[PDB]
Amino acid sequence: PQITLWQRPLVTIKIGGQLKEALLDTGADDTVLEEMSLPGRWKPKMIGGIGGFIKVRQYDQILIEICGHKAIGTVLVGPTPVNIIGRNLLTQIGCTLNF
Amino acid sequence: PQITLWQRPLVTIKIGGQLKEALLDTGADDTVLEEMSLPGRWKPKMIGGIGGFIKVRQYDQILIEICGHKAIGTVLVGPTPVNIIGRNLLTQIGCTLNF
Ligand SMILES: CC(C)CN(C[C@@H](O)[C@H](Cc1cc(F)cc(F)c1)NC(=O)O[C@H]1[C@H]2CO[C@H]3OC[C@@H]1[C@H]3C2)S(=O)(=O)c1ccc2nc(NC3CC3)sc2c1
Repeated sequence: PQITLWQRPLVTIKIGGQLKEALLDTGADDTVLEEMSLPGRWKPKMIGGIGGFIKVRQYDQILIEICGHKAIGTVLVGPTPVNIIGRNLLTQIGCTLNF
Repeated sequence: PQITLWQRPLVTIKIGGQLKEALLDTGADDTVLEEMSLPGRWKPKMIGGIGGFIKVRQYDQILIEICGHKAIGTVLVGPTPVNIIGRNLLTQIGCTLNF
């Protein structure tokens, strides 16, 4: 699809057998999802944003389907206020910025 | 231009007579710039992100040239770690997401 930016670019994702909505975020290097139940091993990590830092759990090689496109990569799980799809996955679905 | 997302989508902007670099950010509702000297009158505001909140000064009807495109609108100024061009200005330069 082509997505204009008059509203938030929200998309439906499927991850770990659950359905969620997430923001396509070109300003995010990594993908960060709200607290959710994800199978497998994870490694502790701290990431920084506009207001300071949060601790997250890093899961690698996680399959996500983003608006019908499959991708595999790293997902961070923690107290983000919104689910964010970052550039590590945006590149895999072929997403580009155009103006 | 068409911008792919293997690197941060950084762009050169001119605002308040100064040249800066800023991140094209589809996950940002509003435009937030690092501390900088802007001429107008401002209004205190508080915005939320990944790690909490920061206090910013809001300036309205500020002219910004973004990769050669002119836009006018609200700019928030404060302790963000990165200059962020948000959707209030991305829509004015015709920016879309495509995949
Ligand atoms: C969290 C998003 C949902 C919102 N944000 C934009 C994201 O694009 C940030 C951009 C950013 C990049 C940085 F490098 C550093 C930063 F400080 C900020 N991305 C990020 O936090 O990424 C982080 C983490 C994610 O992976 C890596 O990539 C970068 C790092 C890192 C770990 S925002 O900044 O908080 C924002 C902007 C405008 C705005 N307008 C408002 N208006 C009111 C509602 C009416 S609310 C509001 C909120």
